[PDB]
Amino acid sequence: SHMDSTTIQQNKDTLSQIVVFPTGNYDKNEANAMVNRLANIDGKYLNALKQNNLKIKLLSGKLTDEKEYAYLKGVVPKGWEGTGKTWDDVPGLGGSTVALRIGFSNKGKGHDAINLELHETAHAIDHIVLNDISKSAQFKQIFAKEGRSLGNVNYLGVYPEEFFAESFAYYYLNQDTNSKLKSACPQTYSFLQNLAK
Ligand SMILES: [Zn+2]
Repeated sequence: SHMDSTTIQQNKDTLSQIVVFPTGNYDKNEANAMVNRLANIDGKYLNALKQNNLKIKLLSGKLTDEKEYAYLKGVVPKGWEGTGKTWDDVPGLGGSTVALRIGFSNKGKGHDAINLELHETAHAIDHIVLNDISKSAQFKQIFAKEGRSLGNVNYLGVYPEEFFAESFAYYYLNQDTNSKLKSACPQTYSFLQNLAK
């Protein structure tokens, strides 16, 4: 804990080669803050994303106003049936790509994650780096036991890919969320610790 500056330096170096900033207007300080939070992710994962030419696209407006996500206009996200909401209303996505609306990091800004950028980037790490580890037999057993223990039982507790992404965000956001994950989901915590060891 005496050389965190070096890990941040390396991870921000990596992120400067992954993050793409948008045309048009946004809060530059908040975009910088999002990158700073991403810099807590283990550098091995960040460098694996970089090798795969994954770009983390920060957006100045709605997700579906980007040409590459216009196919989601009017579409209801998985698990959002009955809400009257669509992807037009959702500030981030992760998987084969990552796209994130600047300013919408905190829980409740159109999404349910503890932190937008960490949750969405976790989806990309799951898919691109870890070969869909959230669907592995090992993770299935952990999810069967612990998958409701971050709440949102009808969403996180039903979709292992979402429980993986949310647990990853708790692990990496700050010391408080990291400790909360250890207490609530000890096997998931140990699983994530060992992946990065
Ligand atoms: Zn998600």
